[PDB]
Amino acid sequence: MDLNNAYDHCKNIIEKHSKTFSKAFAMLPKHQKRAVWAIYAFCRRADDIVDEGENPKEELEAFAVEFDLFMEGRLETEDPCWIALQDAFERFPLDPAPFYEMIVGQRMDLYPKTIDTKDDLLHYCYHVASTVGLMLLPVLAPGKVSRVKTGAIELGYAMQITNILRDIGEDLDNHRIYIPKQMMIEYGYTRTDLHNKKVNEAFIQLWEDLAQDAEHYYRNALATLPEYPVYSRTPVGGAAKMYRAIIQTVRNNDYQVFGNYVSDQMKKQIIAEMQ
Amino acid sequence: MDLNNAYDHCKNIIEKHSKTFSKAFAMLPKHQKRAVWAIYAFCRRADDIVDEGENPKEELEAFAVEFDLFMEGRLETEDPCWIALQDAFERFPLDPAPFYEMIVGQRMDLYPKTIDTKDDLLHYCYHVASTVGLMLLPVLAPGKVSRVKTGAIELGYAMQITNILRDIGEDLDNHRIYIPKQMMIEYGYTRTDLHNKKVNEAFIQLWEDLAQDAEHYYRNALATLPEYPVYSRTPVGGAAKMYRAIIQTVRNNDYQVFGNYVSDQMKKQIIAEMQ
Ligand SMILES: [Mg+2]
Ligand SMILES: [Mg+2]
Ligand SMILES: [Mg+2]
Ligand SMILES: [Mg+2]
Ligand SMILES: [Mg+2]
Ligand SMILES: [Mg+2]
Repeated sequence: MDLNNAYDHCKNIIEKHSKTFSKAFAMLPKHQKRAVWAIYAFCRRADDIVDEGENPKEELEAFAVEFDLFMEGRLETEDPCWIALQDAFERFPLDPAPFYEMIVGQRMDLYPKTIDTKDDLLHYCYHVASTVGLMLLPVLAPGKVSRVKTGAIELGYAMQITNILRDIGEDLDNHRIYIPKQMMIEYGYTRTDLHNKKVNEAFIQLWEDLAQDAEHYYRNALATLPEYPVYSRTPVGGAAKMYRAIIQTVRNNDYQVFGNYVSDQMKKQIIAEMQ
Repeated sequence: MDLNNAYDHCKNIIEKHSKTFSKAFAMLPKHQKRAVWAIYAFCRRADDIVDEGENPKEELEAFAVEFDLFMEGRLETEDPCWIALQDAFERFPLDPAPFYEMIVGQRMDLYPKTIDTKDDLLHYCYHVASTVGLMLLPVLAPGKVSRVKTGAIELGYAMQITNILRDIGEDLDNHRIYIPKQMMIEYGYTRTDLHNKKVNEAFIQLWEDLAQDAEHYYRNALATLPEYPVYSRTPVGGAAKMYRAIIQTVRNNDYQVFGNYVSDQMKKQIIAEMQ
């Protein structure tokens, strides 16, 4: 298909999978918005290989090999996701380094793994979420990447910790645990408690500890918003606040994360306030 | 109750929970057999606290505190398991050190944990299984403990690896994985493969690698049997060969460990051959 229809393919992907990020980045100007769609499609395919694919090691390495060919300028394909990403790399000075780092992060979910410390958690969050922020920065803040980089990495930490805090039960059912073992020990929340899906006072202490780290990272990220160009401030600030609002959503539902999303109306409220 | 009935309480525990070890150690002379029953009851209660209890951290620490009081000679109780173990410590020169080490091993299952390497696996096997061998040695080989110690530790490795190899699916359903991550990577058996309960050629390669380590440890342990007193040779050799036979049982059932036990008749055959 042509470039317009390849980008529209990516528009469908982001709209189907993230009401938050599709709504936030729809507010960007045309070519920046389309580039975000193409970058999102790259991230979605990598994560879905590892989290939903039936042969994730072989499929992720094949994806990595395709990205190598893409970066050499030699990938000949009819895949709309690569057609769109080719244009985005041509149109904006996208840096391949965080794209490779995403793949490093996805490799971390191929085999059994225990998060021991908060440092272990941030290492994982850096490679699977902070890298997304870094992929986007040349589109969102041309010429100002080094100025906003730290806030973008920390926004990744904030969003990934939020994701983890929302998904404790979903991940448990999928035989994954991202809560640090050392905080489980600190607060006296055992593996048997977690397996029993217990929402007790120790769980809440641990959950709030992580949530407060996320809130600190969101605050640090939002402090950098004046350094973005004006046309990126509502998209980035809106994405940040809409995703942060998952935390208070869970609190308002009494920390029940073993069975949470921000309502459509609340997303509109946050976007209006940014605007 | 009196001492005879306290030991009979422990006899019921071992008979209910292990046809293999009850049958093997029933062949010991009277007082050694009864001491093994009491030691088994100690190990069973510790493991069941951690693997079946609803508050395993609090309950295991309370068990540890009771054992501290027991070792000080100050535990006043009507618990038949402690009455029997008091007599066994009085009657044979039992060493408390491996009993404490068991509790260290049980603590390892209180919180999320990933076995990375074979060294990690042997560290775990030492504390939960090798320690049982060490608790028993003053009963099984009085005056000859240092001579047979290494074989007893390695018999622990052999039996625990066998247990793990039989229980991969049972442990997975309980959100535990004891297969080393580095062997999963070596053989290309992913977390998604394991979650999918796939019995493929990579699984079999990994399973056989561990089984061959266990077989080596069984061989080393059995090589020490002539150093045991005559009355312990059939109990120890019988326990070893009956538990080893789980490995070939699984092989004969095509490695299907996601849904295996040695038949009663095969246990009798092994005991007769020892005799
Ligand atoms: Mg993922
Ligand atoms: Mg995912
Ligand atoms: Mg998630
Ligand atoms: Mg156990
Ligand atoms: Mg057990
Ligand atoms: Mg077991």
